[PDB]
Amino acid sequence: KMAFTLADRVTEEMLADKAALVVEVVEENYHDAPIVGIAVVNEHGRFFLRPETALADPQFVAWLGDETKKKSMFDSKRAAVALKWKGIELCGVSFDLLLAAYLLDPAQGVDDVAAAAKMKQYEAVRPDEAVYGKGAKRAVPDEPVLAEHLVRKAAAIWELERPFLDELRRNEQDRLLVELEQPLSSILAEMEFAGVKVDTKRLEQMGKELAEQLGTVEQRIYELAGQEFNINSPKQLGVILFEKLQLPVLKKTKTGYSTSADVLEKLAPYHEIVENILHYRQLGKLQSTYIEGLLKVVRPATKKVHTIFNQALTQTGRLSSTEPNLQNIPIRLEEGRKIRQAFVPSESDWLIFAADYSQIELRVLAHIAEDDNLMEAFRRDLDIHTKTAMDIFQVSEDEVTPNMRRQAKAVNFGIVYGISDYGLAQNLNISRKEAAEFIERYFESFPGVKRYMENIVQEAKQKGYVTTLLHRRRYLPDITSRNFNVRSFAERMAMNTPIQGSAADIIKKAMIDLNARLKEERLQAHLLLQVHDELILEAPKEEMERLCRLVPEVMEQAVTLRVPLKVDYHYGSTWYDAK
DNA sequence: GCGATCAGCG
DNA sequence: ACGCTGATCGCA
Ligand SMILES: [Ca+2]
Repeated sequence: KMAFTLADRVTEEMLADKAALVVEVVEENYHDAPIVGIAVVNEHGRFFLRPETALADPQFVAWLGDETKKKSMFDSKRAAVALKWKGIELCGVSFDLLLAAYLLDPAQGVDDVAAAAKMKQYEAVRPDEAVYGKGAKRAVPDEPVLAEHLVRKAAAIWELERPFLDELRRNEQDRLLVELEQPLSSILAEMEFAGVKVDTKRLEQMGKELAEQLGTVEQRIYELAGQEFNINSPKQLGVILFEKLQLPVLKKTKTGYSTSADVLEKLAPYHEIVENILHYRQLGKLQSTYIEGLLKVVRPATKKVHTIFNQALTQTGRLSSTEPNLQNIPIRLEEGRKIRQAFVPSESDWLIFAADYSQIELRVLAHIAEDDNLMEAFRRDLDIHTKTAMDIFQVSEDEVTPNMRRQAKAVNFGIVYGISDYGLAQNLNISRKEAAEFIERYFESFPGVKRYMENIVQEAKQKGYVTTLLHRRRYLPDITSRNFNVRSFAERMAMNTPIQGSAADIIKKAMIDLNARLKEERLQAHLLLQVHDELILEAPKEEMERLCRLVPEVMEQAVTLRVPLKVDYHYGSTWYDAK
């Protein structure tokens, strides 16, 4: 039905200075994936190009790389990274419909052009699932069907830029889109394509030793149970723990007994088997997720892994990382933390450099709540996580172990995000009356934080949503629910989303400023990863001293709050050693 | 496919 | 009965 030119070659009217562009990559993981077709829509008409001709045409390649030739797209990072794997640079992306829809409403779950278009009553385009199919039936349709679908997606983007930009402007989000999310998308594309080199010899050797240790722990388990059984079957595990050994039942799931790590730690005084089970799960988690799982996604020729940073997924404005997830590599236990020895620089005589914001969300909270005592604490550069551990465990600063500080950390965030006295009691193995009175003492020291929690909930009720410092938005319809439990979850979102989301705004701006500064200084240093409030770079070892001065300062000056921001940083031969 | 579990970030 | 995630695994 929709008219377009099925081109056999590239003509000049296809190369206008504004166009909607579709560069179609059907595989979910777009690294090194086929480009199946290209569509262009501009003032001169609608065009479909086969990639084998468009991407070898020197005028089309120059047009793609000309930043003054402006393109509107959906998920331009998918396109940009797929084009890098074809050796082609995409520049000039001035509107991204995926990122525009994400800002307007992250809960929509927009995953293709049709779902974005539906937000503005535009329905002249089919969902990608209807054209390609689902699961094992996924297939590229034949050329006529493929080309009409790509042209319809391009025409939708063409028509939708203005009504999306208009609503972004009304929401105070247009500069958020155009100066933050869209430049960040090109930086993530570079990070994803650079990848992270992995020491596969050391990883495989760890995997060998691990399997030997797994079998040993597994036999002490069978010997402590007096019998063999399946350690990962809840049924058989419940029989050993709760019927055979007759341990107390502290917690049930919807399917039966709970055996989560918090339950098993509480059972450790009763029987030695439960701590062996914990060691066994931890060893097994490393093997399946961080050894085997990681080797499966290493590209063998370069020994690099290439994550995908989902930039339009989380409800707070955070990124997520997938296949592999490089944002949850073990660190807390020494056995798992050794995994990070396998992440190495991509050139000899380069180093890994890591920089991290200190107590980022509490500094953001101090600023947003304008709490006098919390603002003073950070103006003194106090370590609030350590101070809370001193108070909890009634020890001195010199005696705070890494674990107590990590514990107190869950206490600080738990309290400001609405933990109940019950929840706090369970978390610390203390009484519920002592839990409630600790919480009341905590808000007596920080009355501005308490006022803020009450006020933000009220504002969410009035407005129907909450916002972050850079005007990211999250709608909270459940805030006025008749159901107490549904309303309560919404109130804790109203307490947490402005703080976590503002911390996400800040590090994103820091990344944009960092990239610009590295380029102005003509350094080879470049970002590899973001881990929510941490940035990880690699660079020639001769740039490290300049990075020690440049990176902390760029991150600390990304925004100006009522308290200082503070950055810790380390560098070394591996990711393990950058700490 | 989902729920439980557990790895990270706060 | 703090929040935000992704990968794995058994299936009660
Ligand atoms: Ca931090």
